[PDB]
Amino acid sequence: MKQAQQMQEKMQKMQEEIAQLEVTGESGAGLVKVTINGAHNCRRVEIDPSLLEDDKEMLEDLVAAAFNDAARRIEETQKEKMASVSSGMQLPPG
Amino acid sequence: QEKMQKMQEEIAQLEVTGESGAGLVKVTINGAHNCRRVEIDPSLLEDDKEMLEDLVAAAFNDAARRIEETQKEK
Repeated sequence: MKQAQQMQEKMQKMQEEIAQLEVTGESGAGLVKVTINGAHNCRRVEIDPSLLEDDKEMLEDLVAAAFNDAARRIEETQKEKMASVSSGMQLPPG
Repeated sequence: QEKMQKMQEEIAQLEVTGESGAGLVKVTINGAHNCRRVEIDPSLLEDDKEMLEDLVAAAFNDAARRIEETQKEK
């Protein structure tokens, strides 16, 4: 606990680094973009004005596809942050 | 001390719908963060584009906060 607390509090700092990464998913090549952080909080949705005229249900599915594109991207980003932390030996050794 | 092999997986299959604007937008997701459906009220398409974008983000985040609340207690 001068040797087994600072695993748990190094763990917390790493959760915070992750939580702050972001990505931007898109559907229709950018007709909808969703920006989300490493804790799955949605920071920004952007919707092209051409989608508000017609097909509500088109707009709806493109929104959902954007979110799912952002979820896949954020999982990629997290996996790269785990690669980087581990290869970097960035934890207390043990 | 551990039974989370099968409890983060209960979360993962589970579905909540977040809402904003008092029901005007609803966003259904799972604990695996897949978005199943988005429902947007026709009134929002007229002129409030910035409003509509903020309400979408708020409904997703309501969903995400119910999923978090669900595994807070478990």
